[PDB]
Parts: sequence; structure tokens; C-alpha cells
Amino acid sequence: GNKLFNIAQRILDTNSVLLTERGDHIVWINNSWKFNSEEPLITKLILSIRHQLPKEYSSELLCPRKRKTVEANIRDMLVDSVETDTYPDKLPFKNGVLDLVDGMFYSGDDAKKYTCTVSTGFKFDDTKFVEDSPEMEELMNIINDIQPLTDENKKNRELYEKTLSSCLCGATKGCLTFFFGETATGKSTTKRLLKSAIGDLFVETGQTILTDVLDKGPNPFIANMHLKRSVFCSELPDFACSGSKKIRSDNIKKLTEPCVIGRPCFSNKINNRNHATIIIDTNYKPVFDRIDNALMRRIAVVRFRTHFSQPSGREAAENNDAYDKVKLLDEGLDGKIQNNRYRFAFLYLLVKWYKKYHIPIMKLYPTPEEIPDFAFYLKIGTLLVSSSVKHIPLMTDLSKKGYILYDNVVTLPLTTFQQKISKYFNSRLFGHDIESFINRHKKFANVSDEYLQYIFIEDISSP
Amino acid sequence: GNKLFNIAQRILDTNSVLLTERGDHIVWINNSWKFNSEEPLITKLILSIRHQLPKEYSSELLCPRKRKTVEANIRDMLVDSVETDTYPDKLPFKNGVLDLVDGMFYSGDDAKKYTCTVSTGFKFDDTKFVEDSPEMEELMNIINDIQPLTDENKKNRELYEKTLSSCLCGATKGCLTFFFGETATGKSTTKRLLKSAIGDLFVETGQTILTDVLDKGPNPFIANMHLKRSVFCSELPDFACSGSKKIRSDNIKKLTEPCVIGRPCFSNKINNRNHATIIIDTNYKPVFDRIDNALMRRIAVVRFRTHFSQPSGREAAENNDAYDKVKLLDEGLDGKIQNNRYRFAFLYLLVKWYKKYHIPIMKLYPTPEEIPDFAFYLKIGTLLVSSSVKHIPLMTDLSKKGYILYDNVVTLPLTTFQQKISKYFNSRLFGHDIESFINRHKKFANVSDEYLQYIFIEDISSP
DNA sequence: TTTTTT
Ligand SMILES: Nc1ncnc2c1ncn2[C@@H]1O[C@H](COP(=O)(O)OP(=O)(O)OP(=O)(O)O)[C@@H](O)[C@H]1O
Ligand SMILES: Nc1ncnc2c1ncn2[C@@H]1O[C@H](COP(=O)(O)OP(=O)(O)O)[C@@H](O)[C@H]1O
Ligand SMILES: [Mg+2]
Repeated sequence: GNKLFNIAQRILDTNSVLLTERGDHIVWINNSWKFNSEEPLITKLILSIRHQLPKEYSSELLCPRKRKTVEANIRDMLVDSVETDTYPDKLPFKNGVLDLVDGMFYSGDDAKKYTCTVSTGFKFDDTKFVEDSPEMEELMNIINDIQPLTDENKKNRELYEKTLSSCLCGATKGCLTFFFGETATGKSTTKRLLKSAIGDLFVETGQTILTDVLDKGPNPFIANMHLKRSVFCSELPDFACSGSKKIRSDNIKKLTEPCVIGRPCFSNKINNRNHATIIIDTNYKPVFDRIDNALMRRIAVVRFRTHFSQPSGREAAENNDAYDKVKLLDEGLDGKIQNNRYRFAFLYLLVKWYKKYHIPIMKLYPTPEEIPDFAFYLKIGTLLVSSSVKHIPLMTDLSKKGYILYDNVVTLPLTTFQQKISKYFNSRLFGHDIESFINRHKKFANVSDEYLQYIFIEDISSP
Repeated sequence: GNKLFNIAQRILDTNSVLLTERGDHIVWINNSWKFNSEEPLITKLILSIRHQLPKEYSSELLCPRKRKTVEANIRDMLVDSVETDTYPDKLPFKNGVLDLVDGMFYSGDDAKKYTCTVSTGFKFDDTKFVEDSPEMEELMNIINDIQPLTDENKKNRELYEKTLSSCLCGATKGCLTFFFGETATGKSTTKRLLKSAIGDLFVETGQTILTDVLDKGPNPFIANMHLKRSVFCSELPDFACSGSKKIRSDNIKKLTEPCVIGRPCFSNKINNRNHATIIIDTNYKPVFDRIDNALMRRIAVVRFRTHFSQPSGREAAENNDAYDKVKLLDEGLDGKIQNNRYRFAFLYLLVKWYKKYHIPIMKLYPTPEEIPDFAFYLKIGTLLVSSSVKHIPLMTDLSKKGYILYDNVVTLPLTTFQQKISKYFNSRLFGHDIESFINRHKKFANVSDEYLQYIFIEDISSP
């Protein structure tokens, strides 16, 4: 047969070009998988791999028309599709893949077996990926300044390290984290360090993903989150001001699912794979429209309690309760960070933290006791018990306290209930929470019959 | 071998075509990097560089089809991308790049190593970039008329020199500048001089960005801010009249970050690079919806106090208190400025000021003292200290001062608090400000117990 | 209004 078909067959035999389910062709060039929806990178591969072919086939690949013919043959012979990005414990670079389990770096065919379509965007360097380096001690000093290693801050520092370490994993995560602190506290420095550590796997979007409907019309903000591993949203408005849009809880529930529904402009694709940890940098406590048990299990908070002040205003910052330590700031730090001085030391520290927590299994846990707005419900869980058959026999005491056995179940009137809950809740500050909770569980037998099926745990105890 | 392939390889070896992360190709023609989507700049480059090749190669480049073949080979050879605009201390021109560190001018290949996409839009002239010039004395007279060299105007003068100089640097800035002055004081003269000095690096933008959300829908104003170095906001509406929109503080926070989130029309792009200094010219005191420590750290102000009046109204202007000096009004000055008469003389002054200030490090500092609104918040922080363990052991004396014990913490009743803070603030003007401060830190002990968690320094320090 | 569409 003709030599062009033989060249196409030999190229296909190396498995350097593949077709995905989304309809795009990926090519293995320069030790990386690359694709482009508007430029057919196939011809680049044809020109690049001309050296591996024998001598009599190299000369005919210098003409663009024969390259077009070979690309047409390859497109004809390529029929079926394959799946991509199935290994959550591999970190891809521009010249290889790093294994997070043991720490070796793989290049060439060894890295080809893990079909990763995303990368940091820069080459990995072994010389700078060391522990004993002049930059490392300085980075450790900076980090110990931001998060001191004290017995009081141990628990917060653990969440800090775990949340930062989770950015290397390519799996769905069921919790999003808030970075809370005052001004000049080090939150943006941490953001820029993470950006300079992970490169193109990092992205930041607007706040419209938390207050607006996601699936109405085109929405590039949701679409750009596909296959990313870290998403930052920062500088939320103060909700105390009038006209502020409160955070939608259903958006929070949707953002923790493995697939997110959204559509970019001029597109028909509506599914996006969610691999990104979500970090919200803020200065004020969040406010939600509706609070329920489903929302409280997807929220975590990390505190920042160190101030970096000019010498002129130091004496003022020492009189504030929002700070636990005041230190002079360095003016040249931001320029050093912008030049990627601490890229590989921070990456090495992130991998070292990855071994500590996520090797058995990757999991994030909520911290519902850090939000004041969640206080009302939490202690409600420790004060009331739903009515049951076991409470019927002891009615002798409950009728003494004012309970009524109505339809063979122990019951308490709303009017009888409200003062009883008023003795343990400050009616002035929790005025709205009490009327909120009473109305979603009222039970009315008749126009004049009112009752609620709950029993206090203190009354159930034997006196 | 293929002759056209050899021509393409030799062309590529000169590093005249580059591929960016944006998917665009940039070429080096006429001592400048140019790029655009629908133009065949590559073929222009092949035709232009024809003379650098041996004579057996120059003849073939006269046929358009062979040029298309060479372009195809070149496009197939370019696989990797490169960074652009990484030097903040360079001033790109149409025919070269000027280094601000030493002052001498590069051209040719020397200017190629700085991949600067933007340019001033005009041609540099060596002869006109001279100090001893008869235009220089006129420019110096105008500048000294706007900002006199008096002792009481020393510090302000320095600020006036710094901000303009910051227009040369290509880095990010974290402060906002207000050009506050009454009518006919020289603000637009400085704006026009700066525009004539820098060319297309200048941009003028309306007040929509200050008062409206930037992440909702498309926003063309953010799109063209990319890689600009000077942004002016002119004709700020008066806020005393009803219906005026208050300035958003979150917009101020978002305008000082290295990356600004915004989307141009008909596009999916969401990221931009912020390299511009923003100057707002107004005739009235600005007002902000919310005032916090974060906002008063990103604001600077410089004053204009010299008035230009026609001789008819001099009697009206010489007695006004808002002015300091009155001068003759020159009608022909407007004629000279838009003729680009002082294009290079002002540039020399800008470079001199850049050597005076920004050689060690580029930094802009805020001036929160000169704002009528911020003084209320500034003063309170210097008379109140939050209670802690240190102020506990003085338990006895503070009881005689009206302070009340609660939860083993010193507290001050609100009723005891209003008279004492009214000793420094009269309620007729700062009543709303006082109440706005109160609501933030208001804490409740009982249904009728009103108190604050602060202690006065004057009430604890011995007289 | 703007993606839409050309
Ligand atoms: N370890 C450190 N030592 C000295 N200075 C530091 C250190 N870490 C950070 N800084 C500096 O302190 C300042 C803190 O600014 P940064 O933007 O990080 O704070 P922030 O709390 O995130 O601010 P904001 O929320 O208001 O944007 C910066 O100038 C930063 O360079
Ligand atoms: N040094 C000067 N000597 C004389 N006239 C001046 C001088 N500087 C500015 N002017 C006059 O001021 C006018 C422009 O003022 P402008 O910058 O618009 O003030 P404002 O910005 O306060 O409105 C010009 O018509 C010019 O004639
Ligand atoms: Mg910050």
C-alpha cells in the first residue's frame, strides 16, 4: 500500500493521539497531554514525532499537504473514546507527573499512563525541590508568623494545614472553607503563595456564584471551574448594610456535588466536573437566608489573629481585641512572592502535609461552633426531645408540669412552651430566632387548640 | 531536504514569532511587537525579513503561495507559550524601549528582549529629551504656579510629585488618589499634560465602576483596563443632592488587587491584570456608605488651592477663604497643550521624579488624616481600650466611676456612656455616627441591661 | 440588554 497510510498506522500504534467523550482530540507532546478546540494539534504531533520513524518516512513529513493527508487518515482510523482524569493522587506538570503517595517524579511513558488533561503550567525541577534550602527557613519563619505554634492555636493550625494540603487532590470535596480575619492579617499572602505553588490549577471567580441563580442563561464563572483544584472568592460585602444580597443555601448545597450544572457562552454543554476546594476570604461573618441541618454540615472556618503594622500605628493595634500579636511588616515580601521565590519550598511543604492527613483517605469536616448564627439551633439539639411512646407511661409527672396527653402522645401547648424556652434564651437578642423556630413546628388541632410535640430533657429527669 | 522547510527553520531561529498563553501570535516588525486576530502579520514578517536570507532564498519569498507554505511550517513548529510584560521598570515606545533605572534608550534587538505588548503609540525623539530647553522654563513656570514651592505646601507638593511618577511604573498599586479642588484650579491641565506625556497608556473611565457591581453581566469598563498604567475618573457628581449614589467600599477593595474579575461582551474571559494608578477629580467631599479600617488604608488625597481668574472677577476671588493665590488666566495655554508642545519636557520631569522616589521600591502610602469623615473613626480608637486581664485588678476604683461587673469582666453601662462620649462629640452632627459605632459593638447582658465592652483611658489614667 | 446570530 501507499506509505502515507503506513505512516498513519505507525503513528496510531504508539497511542499518542486519543479521543475523549466530549469530542476533542488530545495529543501527547513534550511529555504532556495537550488539546485545543480550535487548532488541530495533530499536525504538530506529526511534525514532532518524525524522528522516531525510520529514515525513508521522515522526508515526506516536511510537506504540509502530506501532513494534512496523514491527519485525515488518523481521524478516519480513530473511532472510539476513552476517559480522562481518573487518578486523584497524581499531580501533573509540564514535563511529567508527580506521585503524591511516595514522592517520585515520573517522565515519559511512565507519565503517559495517567491521562491528565490539566497541568500546573511550569516544569518540575529536582534541584529546588529540597528541604534544606535557604528559602525554606525564611518561608517557615513567615508561616510561623502567620500561624503561631502555640497550644491555643494548635487546632486552628491543623485546619489551616489540612485545608491548604487538600488543594493537591483531584476528588470532590464536601465542605467549603471561610478565611476570617481583620485587615493586614496575611490572608492574601497565603492566597498568592498557593497561586505561585500550583500555577494553572488555581482560579478565582466572582461572588455571583453565591448569590445568583447558576443555571439561568450563560454563566462563564461556573464553566471556568471545570477540573480546577482550587477556587478562591474574596472580599464579601458587609451584610448589615441595606440592599445586600444574603448567601443562598441551595447554592452551597449545589457546589458540593460531583457535577455542577452550568453553561458558558455559545455552548450546549451543561455538565462540569467539580474537583476544586472552595475558599472564601472575608472580613465579616457570613449571613444566610435559611439555616438547616443540611447547611451546617458543609461549613468550616479558619481564624487569622496576627497583625502586620507600620511602626507609626503600632500603639493603636495593641489596643484591639481582634489581634493577638503585632509585628512589623516587610515591604519587599510581595515582590519576592511575585517572582516565585518560594514556589518549590511551599510545594514541598504541601506534599509533606499531604502525607500527614490524606494518605488513608481524603476527608474534610465541618466546624459549626464557629458561626454565631448557628448557636440557636445547636443548643436546641441539647434541650428538646421529640415525643415518643416511651414518654407516655411517666405522664404522671408531666401532667403536673403542664403537659397534655392528646391523641395518646405527650404534648405541650405553644403558649405553655414559649415562656419555658424564654427562660433559657435572651428574648431581646434572639427575638427573631424564637418566632422563627415556633412557626415551622406549630400543630393546631382546632381554632382554639394549640400544641407542640416536644419534651424538655430537664423535665424528663427524675427529681 | 525541503528548501521551504529550511527557510522556515532559519526564520524561526531569529525568535521573531512568539506564541502567548492567550492563543495569539505576536511578531516583531518595525522595532515593535504587534498582534491582531484577523491580519496576516506572519506573511508580512516573511516578506520583510527577506533581505536577511541568502540570495538563493530571497527569490522564492516573492510568491504568496510559498509564503503561505512557510507560514504553515512556522505555525506547526511553534508548540510552547511564553510570558509577556514582566518588566515593570521599562517604558515601551513605538520604536524602542526606555529603561527608567539608567535613562538611556534601547532600540533594535536590545529592545526585543523585553516582550512589551503595549506602547505609548508615538515615536521617541532623542533631541527633544533634553533638560536645557526653552520649553522647560515655561513648563516649570506652569507647574510652580499650580503647586507653589512654599514651606506649608511642602508635604503636599511631594505627594503631587509621587502620584504622577507612579504612572511610569508597570506594577500594581494599592492606593487611590483624589484630586480635590474648586473650579478653575488646574486639575484638567494636569490631566491633559499626563495624557500628552503617556499617549495610549492613559485611559479615561466614567463613574459607573465606582457605584455599580462589576461581576454582574458584561462590564466593558473593566475589559480595557488590562495592562493600562493610568486611569482617570472625571466629573464626579455631587453627593449632597438627593438620589446620588454612595461610593461602594467593596469596589475600592477590588480595584487595588493584582487581578480584577470582569467579563467583556461576547466573551468568556474573566481575568485581567491591574497595572494602573487611578486618579479621581472632584469638587466635593466624597462620602462612603461604610467606613472601616480596610477602607481608610487605601485612600490618599492631594489638594489644589491656586485659582486662575479673568481680571473681571478678581475682586470676587481675592477674598475667598477656599483659595490661597489668584493669578492671571492664560487663554493660549489650551492651544499649546493639545499641540503636544510639552510632550517630552514633562516626560523628563517624570523620569527625574521616578529616580527621586521609586528607585529602592515602588510603594504608595495613604493619607487618612485629611478626610472630614475619617476623623470621627480615627479619634475614637485613641480614647477607647478594650477590656482584658490587665485592666481587671483595678476592680475597686472603676466601680466608683460607674462601671459594672459582669462575667468577671469590667463593663460600662450605655446610660453611663452617652454623657461621657458627648463630652467629646456633640450629638447635633455626629449623632448618626455615634449610633452607627454603637450598633457594631453593642452587647446585651439582660433584657434591660445595656452595656459596652470598652473602658476609657482618661477614666483609668490618673489625672 | 444580550446572547443570539452571521
Ligand atoms: N511574615 C511576615 N512578616 C512580615 N510582613 C509580612 C509577613 N506576612 C505578610 N506580611 C506583610 O503584611 C501585609 C499583610 O497584607 P495582606 O494583604 O497579606 O493582609 P490581609 O489580611 O490578607 O489583607 P486584606 O484582607 O485587607 O486584603 C503585607 O504587606 C505582607 O507583605
Ligand atoms: N499657570 C497658569 N497660568 C495661567 N493660566 C492657567 C495656568 N494653568 C492653568 N491655567 C488656565 O486654567 C484653565 C484650565 O483650568 P482647569 O485645569 O480646567 O481647572 P479645573 O480643573 O479646576 O477646572 C486653562 O484655560 C488655562 O488658561
Ligand atoms: Mg488580604
